[PDB]
Amino acid sequence: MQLVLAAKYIGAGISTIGLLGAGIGIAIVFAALINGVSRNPSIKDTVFPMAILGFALSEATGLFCLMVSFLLLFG
Amino acid sequence: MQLVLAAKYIGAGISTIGLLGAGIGIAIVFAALINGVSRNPSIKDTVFPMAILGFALSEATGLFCLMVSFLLLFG
Amino acid sequence: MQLVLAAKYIGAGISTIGLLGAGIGIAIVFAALINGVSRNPSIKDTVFPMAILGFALSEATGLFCLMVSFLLLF
Amino acid sequence: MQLVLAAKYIGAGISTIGLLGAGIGIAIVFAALINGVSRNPSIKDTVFPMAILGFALSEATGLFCLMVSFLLLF
Amino acid sequence: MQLVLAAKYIGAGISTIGLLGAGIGIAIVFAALINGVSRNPSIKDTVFPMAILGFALSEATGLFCLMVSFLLLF
Amino acid sequence: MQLVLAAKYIGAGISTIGLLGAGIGIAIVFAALINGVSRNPSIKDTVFPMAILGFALSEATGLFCLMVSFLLLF
Amino acid sequence: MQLVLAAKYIGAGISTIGLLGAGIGIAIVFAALINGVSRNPSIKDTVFPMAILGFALSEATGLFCLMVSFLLLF
Amino acid sequence: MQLVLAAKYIGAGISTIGLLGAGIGIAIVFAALINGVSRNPSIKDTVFPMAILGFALSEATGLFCLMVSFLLLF
Amino acid sequence: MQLVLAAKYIGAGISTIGLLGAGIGIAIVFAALINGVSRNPSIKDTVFPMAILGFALSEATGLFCLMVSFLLLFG
Amino acid sequence: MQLVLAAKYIGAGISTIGLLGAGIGIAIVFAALINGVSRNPSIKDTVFPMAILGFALSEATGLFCLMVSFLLLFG
Ligand SMILES: CC[C@H]1/C=C/C=C/C[C@@H](C)[C@H](O)[C@H](C)C(=O)[C@@H](C)[C@H](O)[C@@H](C)C(=O)[C@@H](C)[C@H](O)[C@@H](C)/C=C/C(=O)O[C@@H]2[C@H](C)[C@H](CC1)O[C@]1(CC[C@H](C)[C@H](C[C@@H](C)O)O1)[C@H]2C
Ligand SMILES: CC[C@H]1/C=C/C=C/C[C@@H](C)[C@H](O)[C@H](C)C(=O)[C@@H](C)[C@H](O)[C@@H](C)C(=O)[C@@H](C)[C@H](O)[C@@H](C)/C=C/C(=O)O[C@@H]2[C@H](C)[C@H](CC1)O[C@]1(CC[C@H](C)[C@H](C[C@@H](C)O)O1)[C@H]2C
Ligand SMILES: CC[C@H]1/C=C/C=C/C[C@@H](C)[C@H](O)[C@H](C)C(=O)[C@@H](C)[C@H](O)[C@@H](C)C(=O)[C@@H](C)[C@H](O)[C@@H](C)/C=C/C(=O)O[C@@H]2[C@H](C)[C@H](CC1)O[C@]1(CC[C@H](C)[C@H](C[C@@H](C)O)O1)[C@H]2C
Ligand SMILES: CC[C@H]1/C=C/C=C/C[C@@H](C)[C@H](O)[C@H](C)C(=O)[C@@H](C)[C@H](O)[C@@H](C)C(=O)[C@@H](C)[C@H](O)[C@@H](C)/C=C/C(=O)O[C@@H]2[C@H](C)[C@H](CC1)O[C@]1(CC[C@H](C)[C@H](C[C@@H](C)O)O1)[C@H]2C
Ligand SMILES: CC[C@H]1/C=C/C=C/C[C@@H](C)[C@H](O)[C@H](C)C(=O)[C@@H](C)[C@H](O)[C@@H](C)C(=O)[C@@H](C)[C@H](O)[C@@H](C)/C=C/C(=O)O[C@@H]2[C@H](C)[C@H](CC1)O[C@]1(CC[C@H](C)[C@H](C[C@@H](C)O)O1)[C@H]2C
Ligand SMILES: CC[C@H]1/C=C/C=C/C[C@@H](C)[C@H](O)[C@H](C)C(=O)[C@@H](C)[C@H](O)[C@@H](C)C(=O)[C@@H](C)[C@H](O)[C@@H](C)/C=C/C(=O)O[C@@H]2[C@H](C)[C@H](CC1)O[C@]1(CC[C@H](C)[C@H](C[C@@H](C)O)O1)[C@H]2C
Ligand SMILES: CC[C@H]1/C=C/C=C/C[C@@H](C)[C@H](O)[C@H](C)C(=O)[C@@H](C)[C@H](O)[C@@H](C)C(=O)[C@@H](C)[C@H](O)[C@@H](C)/C=C/C(=O)O[C@@H]2[C@H](C)[C@H](CC1)O[C@]1(CC[C@H](C)[C@H](C[C@@H](C)O)O1)[C@H]2C
Ligand SMILES: CC[C@H]1/C=C/C=C/C[C@@H](C)[C@H](O)[C@H](C)C(=O)[C@@H](C)[C@H](O)[C@@H](C)C(=O)[C@@H](C)[C@H](O)[C@@H](C)/C=C/C(=O)O[C@@H]2[C@H](C)[C@H](CC1)O[C@]1(CC[C@H](C)[C@H](C[C@@H](C)O)O1)[C@H]2C
Repeated sequence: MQLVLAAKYIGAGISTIGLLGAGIGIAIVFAALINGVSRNPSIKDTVFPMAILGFALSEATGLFCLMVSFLLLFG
Repeated sequence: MQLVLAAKYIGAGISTIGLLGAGIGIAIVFAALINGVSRNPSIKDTVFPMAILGFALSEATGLFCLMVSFLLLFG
Repeated sequence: MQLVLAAKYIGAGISTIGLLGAGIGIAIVFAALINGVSRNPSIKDTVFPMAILGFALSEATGLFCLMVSFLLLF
Repeated sequence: MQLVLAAKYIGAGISTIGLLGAGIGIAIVFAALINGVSRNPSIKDTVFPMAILGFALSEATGLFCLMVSFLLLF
Repeated sequence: MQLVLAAKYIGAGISTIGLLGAGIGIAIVFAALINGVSRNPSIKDTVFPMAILGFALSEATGLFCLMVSFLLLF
Repeated sequence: MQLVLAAKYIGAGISTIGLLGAGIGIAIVFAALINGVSRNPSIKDTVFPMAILGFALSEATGLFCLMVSFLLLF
Repeated sequence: MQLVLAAKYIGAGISTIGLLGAGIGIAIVFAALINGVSRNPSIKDTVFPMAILGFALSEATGLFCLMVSFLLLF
Repeated sequence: MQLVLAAKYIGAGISTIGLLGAGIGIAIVFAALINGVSRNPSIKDTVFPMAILGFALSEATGLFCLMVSFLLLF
Repeated sequence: MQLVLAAKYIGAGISTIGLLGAGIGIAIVFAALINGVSRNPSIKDTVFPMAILGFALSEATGLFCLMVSFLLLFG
Repeated sequence: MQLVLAAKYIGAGISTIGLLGAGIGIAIVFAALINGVSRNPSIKDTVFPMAILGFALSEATGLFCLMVSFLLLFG
């Protein structure tokens, strides 16, 4: 069992790597929101909900990584 | 049976790394949606369904990673 | 036989890393489609089958990863 | 128990890798804010709250990594 | 020989990683095709064969990875 | 305890990897400052503090990596 | 000798990773050729030889990787 | 003591990976300087000290990697 | 000595990773050559030697990786 | 003495990975030089010395990797 526990711990750590994707992706979405509103202020009310949807969908990939991490850590 | 279990757990953590791809990719699609709508608001109803398609296709690559991850963790 | 079986399962996990390329590449294609249509709506019918071809070819690289992953798993 | 201890230290180091996404992502947000303001100074007040939200959400991904890190260390 | 067979299976999984390069590259080429055609529809017949060549050459890098991978698996 | 000490030293090296994110991020912010000022010199006093904030926030992600690294080394 | 054999198989898989640079690099070259031609069809004959040179030099990096790979396998 | 010493040397190698961030980030800063000057020559004296600040701050992240590498080596 | 030889072989394989940098960098330089000449044909004779210098300098990073690889393989 | 030597050799291969950074970075600088000269040929004598500086600074990060690599291989 020392070997299995050790594996859960290294695996939990590895499972967080993919969070770099959400980190960068979330930022890409908000960068486009900022550049889109700067170029066309009147479009704000239209593109802001799209940025929220995009954030949420990118963020969810990170959710899936963290879920696995916690399953290894505790489950 | 120790060694095999330990391998399943390390392998499961490694399987989540690919999700970073869907995390960046989902964001790339929504950035384009936002930038395209900002430049040409009239195109919104044409490009929004394209963004949905692109996001789902990108997301599915991530699904494949998480599928292998779950096959390892439980299967 | 445990060590070999263990190696199969580590290998199957590693074999999915490459799917990040399709995740990004599929998105790159659709981004080009959206921006190309927004700039020139009249071109939509010409570039749409191009985006479908480009995404399917990109996705295929990731499927070859998954194939090796399943060869290792099963 | 020395093996499990060793594993926690290795895992804690690995758990910091994902913070590179936050370091890059925060910068992407601030780059857009700077370029957006330079192109249209008058939009500053409108886009600044968006940059705060975007950087906060991007940085959160790095906090989750560090949270796993500190769970393993302590 | 549990060591040798284990090495073949882990080696085979590692060998698929580079396929991410084709996944991204193929997409980069098709994105430029799409953006090129949107900007200048009349150039379609000229740039399309160029995109086919580019995709082919980028895809081949992936083929080589898969070849080393299959060598190790069999 | 040769295993535990070995794990601390390998863990510490792995913990510096994420500093690449700050290295790239800091540069992204200063590049936008430079491009922003070149395009609109009059905005310099407005965007400069924004670049300082952005650099600070991106650099902090690196600080955290170095902190885990130093924890493991000592 | 089984350990050294195992190592050659692992090393051969690792040696294919660098081919992702070729897959991306070839695509970058063809993207520029497509966009360059779309913007200025009349330059085609001048830039095409440049794209051949650039892709050949980029692909060479992947051949060196594969060369190391095949040295380890055979 | 061999296993610990071995871990120090593996760790020292791993500790250099992060220097790729400064390699890229320094280049990002100079790229912005060149393009900003080419577009607006008159701004050179304003943006040059910005590029020096930005590069030195980016480089520093890599130096912290090297520091950990030398702590491990010596 | 089995352990040292095995290490030379895995190390030689690892030492090729950095060649992805030359692969991408060379391509970046030639992409700029192509885009620069397309936008301004008259600058060709001026930017072409710069592209060669840039190719050579990027390429040399790859040289250094391969040199280490061959030192491990044979030296 | 086996184990330590083996570690020096694996560590030396790992130390070259960072060179990918200088490989891309050198290329980024020369791409900007080419694009800037193409847009404004008159600026060549001003931006060429900047490219040299940027390339040398980027290259030096790679030098640091190769330095650790050589310290491991021989030192
Ligand atoms: C399922 C995918 C995501 C769902 C998104 C839904 C978006 C719709 C939208 C209206 C959204 O609710 C808004 C934009 C929002 O995020 C609200 C709730 C936040 O309070 C925003 C505005 C906010 O201010 C942020 C900056 C807040 O201050 C900080 C503390 C939160 C950051 C954060 O990342 O929270 C996440 C995120 C919402 C994250 C988002 C999940 O949820 C949390 C909570 C549950 C787990 C732990 C996940 C793990 C995860 C890996 O994805 O993190 C929580 C913990
Ligand atoms: C075939 C692959 C994808 C399918 C896409 C289909 C797209 C069509 C389109 C109409 C889409 O269904 C719409 C826009 C949609 O996403 C719906 C379901 C959402 O509820 C939208 C409206 C929404 O509000 C989202 C953004 C919501 O705010 C937050 C909380 C959802 C986050 C999320 O990550 O959802 C995903 C995603 C849809 C993700 C998308 C899967 O599905 C989920 C649910 C099923 C598993 C658990 C997957 C795991 C996966 C790895 O593949 O994650 C779930 C978990
Ligand atoms: C500097 C090194 C590169 C040489 C480039 C030379 C470029 C000149 C240019 C005129 C080029 O030859 C043209 C574009 C070209 O590739 C011709 C021959 C092809 O017919 C093109 C048009 C073509 O249709 C391709 C897509 C063909 O259909 C498919 C099957 C081949 C793809 C491919 O990537 O091949 C490579 C590549 C040329 C690859 C590129 C190597 O070479 C091949 C063939 C030679 C050996 C066998 C190497 C080693 C090897 C073991 O990886 O692989 C081969 C295998
Ligand atoms: C380096 C040589 C490449 C050749 C390129 C040739 C280009 C010419 C061009 C006219 C081409 O024939 C056209 C566009 C084409 O691909 C045809 C055959 C396809 O049917 C197109 C139209 C198509 O619809 C695709 C998307 C099809 O729907 C799906 C199922 C195929 C996806 C796919 O990735 O195929 C590859 C690819 C052609 C791939 C291309 C290899 O070949 C396949 C089969 C052989 C091995 C197993 C490779 C593995 C590889 C890692 O490189 O996958 C096959 C399996
Ligand atoms: C969603 C999660 C993020 C919260 C963001 C909140 C944003 C709102 C916004 C007004 C923000 O608070 C502003 C810009 C801000 O950061 C203020 C407080 C700072 O004073 C800014 C202006 C500042 O000067 C920075 C550069 C300061 O000088 C330096 C020392 C701090 C940098 C830094 O990155 O701090 C982080 C970050 C805010 C980091 C970001 C977390 O929070 C800190 C502080 C709280 C705990 C301790 C966490 C956990 C932690 C263990 O990594 O780290 C801290 C540690
Ligand atoms: C997250 C908190 C960050 C704080 C940001 C504060 C920004 C405010 C801003 C006005 C700042 O004070 C100015 C621009 C500044 O950096 C001053 C102090 C410098 O002297 C500037 C002008 C300077 O010339 C730099 C390039 C100096 O020449 C060189 C030797 C310093 C490089 C460097 O990277 O310093 C860092 C950084 C400020 C770094 C910044 C941390 O702090 C140092 C010292 C503390 C630890 C060891 C960190 C480790 C880190 C991984 O995060 O490195 C120190 C060592
Ligand atoms: C020191 C750094 C580089 C020096 C560059 C000098 C550039 C000046 C410029 C005039 C240059 O000589 C020209 C552009 C050039 O490359 C000539 C020689 C080539 O013949 C070009 C035009 C050419 O056609 C290429 C596509 C040729 O067809 C193919 C077969 C060669 C590809 C290649 O990568 O060669 C390299 C490269 C020149 C490479 C370049 C080294 O050298 C080689 C030979 C020595 C070792 C084995 C290195 C290893 C390396 C990792 O860098 O590979 C050789 C093997
Ligand atoms: C401080 C770090 C850098 C110093 C840069 C100084 C720049 C000032 C500028 C005047 C520069 O010296 C000029 C442009 C220059 O590069 C000279 C020396 C070259 O001979 C130029 C003109 C040239 O023709 C080059 C492109 C030539 O075609 C090819 C064959 C050289 C390739 C090459 O990689 O050189 C490098 C580089 C200059 C590289 C640059 C080091 O140096 C070399 C030689 C010393 C070791 C072996 C390093 C290892 C390193 C990891 O750092 O590689 C050598 C090996």
